[PDB]
Amino acid sequence: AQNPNCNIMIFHPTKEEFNDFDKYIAYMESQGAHRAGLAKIIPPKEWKARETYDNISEILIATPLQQVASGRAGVFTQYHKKKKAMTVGEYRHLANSKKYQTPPHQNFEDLERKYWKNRIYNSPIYGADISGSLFDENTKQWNLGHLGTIQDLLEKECGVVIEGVNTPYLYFGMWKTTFAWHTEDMDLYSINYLHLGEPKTWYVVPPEHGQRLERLARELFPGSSRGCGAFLRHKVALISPTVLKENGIPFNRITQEAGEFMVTFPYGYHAGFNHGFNCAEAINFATPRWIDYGKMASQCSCGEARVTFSMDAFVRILQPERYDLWKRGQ
Ligand SMILES: O=c1[nH]c(Oc2cn[nH]c2)nc2cnccc12
Ligand SMILES: [Co+2]
Ligand SMILES: [Zn+2]
Repeated sequence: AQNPNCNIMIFHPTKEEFNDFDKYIAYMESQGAHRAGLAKIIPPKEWKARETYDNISEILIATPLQQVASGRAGVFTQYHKKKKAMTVGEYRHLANSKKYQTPPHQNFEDLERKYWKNRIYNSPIYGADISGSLFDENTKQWNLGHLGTIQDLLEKECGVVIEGVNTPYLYFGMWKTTFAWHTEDMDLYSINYLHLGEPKTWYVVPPEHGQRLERLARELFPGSSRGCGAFLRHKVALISPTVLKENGIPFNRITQEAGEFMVTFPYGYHAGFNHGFNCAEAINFATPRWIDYGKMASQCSCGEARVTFSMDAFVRILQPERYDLWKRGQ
């Protein structure tokens, strides 16, 4: 078995190897990358997503989200308070203001310490989940807007044609903006490219140990757990590395910098935070190996979790037994 300790692996494809996306994902998994739940891919030195990021200030963040925390420093939930629309230019200026700017710090490790000590006492604003792409249409390799769709993958593997499309999303971040512990919808893969700005720190639990995290979450968020059997789908719960370590939960951490890809693998729980103003792009994707994860993925039926148009068909085909009750919630 490759990568038995489930370490986060870092890959350095040549431009040649970077020319077939599906093939390279398969290669990474042949080396055991998926066992970590997360991998980093550093693109070839001659590759670029686009020429410059000089013309992005007019992108609109229609619904910026203020992330308000409740709980203890190492164990908290966050809710999203909707704010008035602003452009990326306006958002960037806000992120860089005295109220929201990254504080002085010695290194990544010091900043991480400051995050977990101080996160709950501030409410940063996140420009998350914006439909769109910053890849140049002429960028041919690893263009997140030109990937094969999950619908076409499902059709290729299971012989069923389904409705739906899947497109990329943009994430404009600032210091302390946070993504809560979760797996992807239907336990899909995700691929995330950090286009510009300050880093993004990730935490991840190996897929083979996901149920250990769930068990701890039920204990740490007893109210949320009773309300919904798959409450992490709400994407609201944070647990610090210190608390994970205290409770024996296997996990790993890594910091993503501008110009780098991160891939999350099926049923790899992850969470993290942004160091300062940045912009990332992400999309879900599937491979043949995902299919069996899709069939087993837990669903929120309490109504809280966000439901996309495309999800209907994946539940309908892969989880016909769940389909009725899942549809009632949504
Ligand atoms: O970088 C990420 N940002 C992000 O934004 C959020 C949307 N809702 N709450 C946070 N979500 C992510 C989810 N999985 C991986 C990376 C991210
Ligand atoms: Co994710
Ligand atoms: Zn729920």
